[PDB]
Amino acid sequence: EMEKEFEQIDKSGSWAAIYQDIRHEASDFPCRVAKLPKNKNRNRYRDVSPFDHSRIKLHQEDNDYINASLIKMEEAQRSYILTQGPLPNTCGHFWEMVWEQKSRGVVMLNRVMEKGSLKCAQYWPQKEEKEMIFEDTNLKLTLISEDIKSYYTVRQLELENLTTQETREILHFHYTTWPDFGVPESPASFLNFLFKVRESGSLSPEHGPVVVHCSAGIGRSGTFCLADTCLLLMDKRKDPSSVDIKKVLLEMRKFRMGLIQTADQLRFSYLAVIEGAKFI
Ligand SMILES: [Mg+2]
Repeated sequence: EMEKEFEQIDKSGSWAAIYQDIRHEASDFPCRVAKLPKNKNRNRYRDVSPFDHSRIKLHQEDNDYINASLIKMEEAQRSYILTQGPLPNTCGHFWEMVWEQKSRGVVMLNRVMEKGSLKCAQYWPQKEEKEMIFEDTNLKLTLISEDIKSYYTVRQLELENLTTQETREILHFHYTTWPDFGVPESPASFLNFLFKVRESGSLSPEHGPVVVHCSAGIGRSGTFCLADTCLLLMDKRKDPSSVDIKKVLLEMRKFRMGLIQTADQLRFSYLAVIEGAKFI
């Protein structure tokens, strides 16, 4: 049981040391495209960049850059795109990526404002009758419906490629109750949220990869993908107790840097996987 590992780390007060060792073991790959001067305004944070090998490329000759990475989990047979929260000038790029990658779902794990600062642009329309047009990427986006619950909001959006007039329905799953500081006390509502995303078909292989973000696209987004993958692997393997969350995290870190940003996020991820395993 990773629960016995969990209790052991708790009693010995070693979360910080376990987390720092993951930081030390983590892959280091170049982010040369990200660091090009012409892309400075396409990155929110100077210390959060997509690796070149796993970056999502926009299908355009001018500038193909977006701060987004494909995390491809072979054994679990799950793929996720992790990205930063859109910036005022990269909302058109964001929706272009969603279109070109054939994503069905977008998972948002932050509020537009937290700690009194803007953590991303308002990249989706708040009213049915006030649609958004992204002129740079020739896309139209329309709020079709919105269902606000206590811990999350799910929206249906229609995305139209104005060039070909094709439309698609995108589901927007917005977790709205992650605290400004720290992690949630109990993983129950986060797990419920994950199950709602799963139930929608947004994580399924008949669609492109789900797009997941918070402000930077590594902390809470890492937590979401790490929990999902670990739980899938416990369902798939002959020996479920062989699923090692540290090894999965390190594997995911081959595709995007810095996934899980604090020791508290690590502890929380353990908690989510443990409680989620017991529910299943
Ligand atoms: Mg109205």
